[PDB]
Amino acid sequence: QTGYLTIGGQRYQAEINDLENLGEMGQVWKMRFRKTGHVIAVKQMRRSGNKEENKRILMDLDVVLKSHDCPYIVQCFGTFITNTDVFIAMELMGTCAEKLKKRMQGPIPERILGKMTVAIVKALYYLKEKHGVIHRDVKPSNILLDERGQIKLCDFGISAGCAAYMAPERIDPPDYDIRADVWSLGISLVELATGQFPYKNCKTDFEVLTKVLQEEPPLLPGHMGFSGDFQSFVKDCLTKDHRKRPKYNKLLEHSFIKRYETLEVDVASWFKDVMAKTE
Ligand SMILES: *CCC(=O)Nc1cc(C(=O)NCc2cn([C@@H]3CCCC[C@H]3OC)nn2)cc(-c2[nH]nc3ccccc23)c1
Repeated sequence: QTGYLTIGGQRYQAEINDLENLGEMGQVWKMRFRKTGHVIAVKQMRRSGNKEENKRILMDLDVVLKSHDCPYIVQCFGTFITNTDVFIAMELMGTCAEKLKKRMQGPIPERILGKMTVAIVKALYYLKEKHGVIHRDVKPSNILLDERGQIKLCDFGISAGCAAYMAPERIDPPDYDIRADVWSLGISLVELATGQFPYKNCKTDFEVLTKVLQEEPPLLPGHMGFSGDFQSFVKDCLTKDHRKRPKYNKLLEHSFIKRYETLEVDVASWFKDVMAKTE
């Protein structure tokens, strides 16, 4: 089913000419539907593009299309197949978690990372159970937010990943990366909660790999007033031995995860305030 946009619950029989280009962002464009007025995200894939690049653009689209019942993954409205290109209509979000770290110029409050952690873990657990896919590249770049308070995962073309957020067993595998995304989430949490990257002063990709193995996991400092439930979640995610790393089924029952499921925090109001101070 191509040539149909499904924003909300309305199916629109439209073409690529019914979308106005509003400029490059993030080849993903910010485009505007002229028939209705919606502003959406359109990823353009050139047929004459790279085979390795395009093969990733169809892998994430394959699982994004089958992740329609997951509210923690960016949803694809439709697709436009012309004789030259392929246009993937993704929903429009505010920005990513990596860009939020630069706009903040400092740490992100724990209450925001709580709803973020609940959203990301459910996304990975949904991928491991419903479709049996692992992300293999979890980092702040793939954590999107919007002015409505929603937090979702973003395209996983490799479902090796980024060498900085690598898990210890994905570097020295004893012979399996079933729970290696748990470590990647932990490294991303320490980076956003402190503002600094945990493995600092590393000029080569091999240096972080040594510090991941040769040095104790980088935990959260105690003089920043972080919650006890939040510090134990980072310690469990950053367990060095892969065999003692908790599964996703045990993470959903953690005291920190269940704390921010029932608690309703205003991510929408906090997101509009930080993005207001632009450069
Ligand atoms: C980490 C890199 C990244 O996430 N880049 C990225 C940037 C944007 C972006 O800059 N969007 C700008 C934008 C924001 N708005 C809102 C909502 C519509 C009305 C105007 C604003 O509200 C006042 N409009 N444009 C966006 C994305 C992004 N968004 N959805 C994506 C899906 C898949 C990939 C990237 C997406 C990413």
